[PDB]
Amino acid sequence: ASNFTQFVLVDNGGTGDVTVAPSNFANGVAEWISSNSRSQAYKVTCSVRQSSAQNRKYTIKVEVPKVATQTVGGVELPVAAWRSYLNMELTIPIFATNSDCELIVKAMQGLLKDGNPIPSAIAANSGIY
Amino acid sequence: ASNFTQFVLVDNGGTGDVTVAPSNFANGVAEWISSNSRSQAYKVTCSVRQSSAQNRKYTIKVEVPKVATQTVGGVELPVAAWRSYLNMELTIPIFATNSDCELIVKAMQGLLKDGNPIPSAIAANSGIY
Amino acid sequence: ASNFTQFVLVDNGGTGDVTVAPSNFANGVAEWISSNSRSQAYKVTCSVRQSSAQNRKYTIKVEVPKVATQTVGGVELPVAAWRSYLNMELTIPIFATNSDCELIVKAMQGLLKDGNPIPSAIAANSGIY
Amino acid sequence: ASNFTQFVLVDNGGTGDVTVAPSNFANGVAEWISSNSRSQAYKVTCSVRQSSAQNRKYTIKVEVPKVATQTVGGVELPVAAWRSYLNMELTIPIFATNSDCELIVKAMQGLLKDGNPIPSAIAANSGIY
Amino acid sequence: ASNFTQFVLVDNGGTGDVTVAPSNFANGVAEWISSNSRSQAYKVTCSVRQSSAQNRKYTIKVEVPKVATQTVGGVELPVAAWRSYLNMELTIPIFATNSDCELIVKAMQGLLKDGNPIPSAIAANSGIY
Amino acid sequence: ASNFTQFVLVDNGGTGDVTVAPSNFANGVAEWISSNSRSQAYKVTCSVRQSSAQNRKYTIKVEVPKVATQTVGGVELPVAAWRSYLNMELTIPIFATNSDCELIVKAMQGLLKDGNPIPSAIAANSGIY
RNA sequence: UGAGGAUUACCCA
RNA sequence: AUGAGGAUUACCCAUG
RNA sequence: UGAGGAUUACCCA
RNA sequence: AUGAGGAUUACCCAUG
Repeated sequence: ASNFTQFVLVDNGGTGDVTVAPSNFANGVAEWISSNSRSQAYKVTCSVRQSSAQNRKYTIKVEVPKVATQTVGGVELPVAAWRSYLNMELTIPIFATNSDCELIVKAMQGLLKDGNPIPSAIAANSGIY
Repeated sequence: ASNFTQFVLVDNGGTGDVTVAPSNFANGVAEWISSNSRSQAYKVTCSVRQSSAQNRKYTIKVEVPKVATQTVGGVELPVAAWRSYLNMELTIPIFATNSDCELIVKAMQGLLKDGNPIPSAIAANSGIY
Repeated sequence: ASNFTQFVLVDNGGTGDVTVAPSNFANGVAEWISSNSRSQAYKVTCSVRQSSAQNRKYTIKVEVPKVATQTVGGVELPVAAWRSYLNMELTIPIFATNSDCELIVKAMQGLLKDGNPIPSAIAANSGIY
Repeated sequence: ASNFTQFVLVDNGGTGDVTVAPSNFANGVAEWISSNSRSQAYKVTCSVRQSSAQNRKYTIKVEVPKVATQTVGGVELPVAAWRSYLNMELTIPIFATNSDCELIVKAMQGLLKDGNPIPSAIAANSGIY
Repeated sequence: ASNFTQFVLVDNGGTGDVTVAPSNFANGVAEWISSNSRSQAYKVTCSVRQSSAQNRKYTIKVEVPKVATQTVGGVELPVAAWRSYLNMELTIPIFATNSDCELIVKAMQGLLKDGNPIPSAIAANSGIY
Repeated sequence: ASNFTQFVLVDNGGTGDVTVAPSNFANGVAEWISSNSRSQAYKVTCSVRQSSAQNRKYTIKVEVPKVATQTVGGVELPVAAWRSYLNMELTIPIFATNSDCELIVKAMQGLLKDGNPIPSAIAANSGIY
């Protein structure tokens, strides 16, 4: 393998897709950023570590820019009004096989699948009702 | 509408799919569990809160069990050998438009798409490299 | 989806039926109240909690009022002359599957079925003899 | 005459019905037990008492076992893997006529009727949502 | 019933009406928001509780955006310069019947009716004179 | 002009309408009461204040009485069995245009329009669900 | 009294 | 609030 | 826990 | 100032 490659983070059907490419690997923490200023960039980082004697833990972080009314290349303050932050922690017990691990990935894909409750509440600036 | 509906968490292609259904909304924490004894059920929980004057924060948790039958005191009980835990927090500024929010949802879907770096590392009990 | 909806508490043919509607769901306690004066209303509350490591516990309460008019100093108010109070607690181990739970529900319905010892003693101001 | 008789606690069509038979009526507590091993039996108890000057109070208890075989040292015994415990207390003022009592009984039957919020939450390992 | 539905908050005679739709139901507090960023959204929340032994209390809150010179989807600070807040508390004694309650609703509709003093002072950036 | 005029608080369609008239302006609190003994009168009060350097705040109160005749000391007095209280505060930024203010007034009128969720819940002694 | 626990007519505050 | 802090996972830790 | 009470999500042992 | 704090409703509470 060698999975440290460029990938499409936001699929817009070929036109205006957001691709994210390897940009840093300091300390085993892989980073991928889009082609923008770091203030307006799409950013992804990932790392695995053994949290305790029984678990391994993946920490994945995603930063997404506020695009509506954005001035490309501009200085937009406050930083917090223009960015969203995703932080995921996946704890997997050392007994989990590749097959167990494949199922965990499907559970994550199913959760965020289009039309499902969670992605629909988020996309609509809503909660559950 | 009511976005509090059941969905399939693990799509095993129509056969052996894991579907999760609404099971509790006490304390503003939406919960969904699979049709199992509570000791073996998959579980999804979600809540949103205005974490600050200018952010809203979603807290999402998924528990994937490894089911087993355990003999306790000579008697057999439906149990989970172990559980894998996904904990995610998403902070979105209040200035984010619905289309800004849809962008976050798509980035999360792309991040986990089959074949992309992260879901590949996880499924192979590997790190990024 | 929701099970926090209105339902018929007292079925009197299709007329004189007492319906109880959702009213409040604060702190994990769901409350249903019948219409008109809160003073002469029926009330149902329900809550679930993990009572211990292996148990989940339901607490249900029902109040049946004796509707009456109070006259004091010539001022009459709608009141409940008195009220019966039902309180029930149901403990279910986390090992109970959906089938086990359905059986528990049938046992509760059979206990109170018309003609059986218990609903008969109560409906007649009686005990067991 | 007697209301201390056997009755169907769990109606499973006309086969697999759990019947509970009188067993003991000591100290004002009537007890009903299903047949076969006392260890795997269903149990119902009921008692009435004048709780105060104006009230009479019923205390009803039901136990639904999870039938299982225990094997220890090669010696197997019929046991209940676990048990659900229902406990209910019903307070009725001495002013309640037979009509008032019949209404109280219908309110209890309606609460647990199939399809209503409460029996539905329990039968599905759920709470209110 | 089931009154948790979408409704027209600002009636502009069909063209450019502001509709507000269910968006959250965490803790029994119903929320409805318009289709906008949460910073520019029309928001309505409502909840009932028994404040004391004699009263029930409805708490209704409304947030209305400053629309003149607004930049749709933009980041507009300070938040307080761009939003109006309405907070209503309605205390109703437990003796009030549906009919008493209908009259209270008319009293509220009459107060805010067009051409009446209060709505005319507000709409004119005025007080009473 | 002088917006301090009488209006009909409860429009019972020309017959039995409750009209309220200016009755006091002491201390900057505009008051309106119905033609009744002060013990049975409906009452509306309103005041505006620059609550901060950048806001103005309107405080509005409505009292709806439930009238009755009470025999105190063998003598009959016109009285109110109870009163329902509406307390509302509206904070508007100083930057709000007159058309911004008209938008607030319309949102308040739509909120309470017949058939909409909130006025429906109140009139039926119900919550939102 | 307790949306207090339970090995369920026990036990706790 | 922050942590590539921990968990038995709607809990705990530390810092601030 | 309680065949403990209650103005019933309170209170008592 | 904030409170889905209370009221007997132009008063009271709590926090800050």
